[PDB]
Order: sequence, then C-alpha cells, then structure tokens
Amino acid sequence: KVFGRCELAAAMKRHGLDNYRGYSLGNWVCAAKFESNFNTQATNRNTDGSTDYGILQINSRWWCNDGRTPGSRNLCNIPCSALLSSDITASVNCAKKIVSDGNGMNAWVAWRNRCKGTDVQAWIRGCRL
Ligand SMILES: [Cl-]
Ligand SMILES: [Cl-]
Ligand SMILES: [Cl-]
Ligand SMILES: [Cl-]
Ligand SMILES: [Cl-]
Ligand code: NA
Repeated sequence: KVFGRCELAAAMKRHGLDNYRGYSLGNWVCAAKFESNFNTQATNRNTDGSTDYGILQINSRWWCNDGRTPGSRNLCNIPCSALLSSDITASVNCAKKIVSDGNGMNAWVAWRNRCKGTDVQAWIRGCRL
C-alpha cells in the first residue's frame, strides 16, 4: 500500500508514535517519506547481504528474520515479510523497540540526513489529526 501523507500521520498517531521517546509525529512521517516513499512494500538490499523492509526500512541484520541473513538477530521476533503489510502495526511496534535502544532516530540514516534539524512539523501540516 502507498500511504497518503495525512493518512499515514493519522495511522502513526493511532499506533502511539506521536512524541514516542520525545519524537514528534512529523519526524516519523518525514522518515517514512525518505526511507520508503510511503510504500509498505519497499525493499532494498545492503552490501553486507542484509535487506531493509517496509515503510520504515527495518533491517534484517538485527530486527527481523528473512531466512537469508546469516548470523543475524531477530530482535523484533517477526518475519521481515510481516513488515511489508498494508497494516503498519508490526512496523510500528518494531520501530518502537529500535528507537528505544539508545541511538534514537539516528538509526534511520535518511532521518539523520534529511529530517533531523529541519522543520519536521511541515510534514503533518494541513492534516486532520
Ligand atoms: Cl511534528
Ligand atoms: Cl535469495
Ligand atoms: Cl537469516
Ligand atoms: Cl495501518
Ligand atoms: Cl533520543
Ligand atoms: Na535477521
């Protein structure tokens, strides 16, 4: 599913992401925009052989099992394919674990490079929330 901007914001808000660990909703929408272009089915392979999955491009080296990343962990305890669903619940729950692990949203390279230090509230402007 390809989300609309305000549609995704409302879904993220409903799943408890707004101000989660101090990150306002705009940060999460900005990260999803530049990680996946709001597409739940996005996948991208990394040089180390791991793969990033879903709207927040969660990585198979640490967070999910895709059966082809040798010596990887499965810290969100889920198949990576579950992260590609039109229902974002699994992606959201796993993201909460990631952002809590010490490094905050810096774990998402696109957030660090394209959202951090910008007017992220602009991403939810005009939305009915
Ligand atoms: Cl915001
Ligand atoms: Cl393969
Ligand atoms: Cl694996
Ligand atoms: Cl959803
Ligand atoms: Cl933080
Ligand atoms: Na894994």
